[PDB]
Amino acid sequence: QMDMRCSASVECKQKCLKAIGSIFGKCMNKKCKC
Repeated sequence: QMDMRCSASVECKQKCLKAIGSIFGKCMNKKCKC
């Protein structure tokens, strides 16, 4: 699992943490956004 396809069950943390520094990302851009 975890296949960087907006459903990796984890991008909603790291991507958001790289975005604004949050662990509450939203399924977007093959990952998640804040």
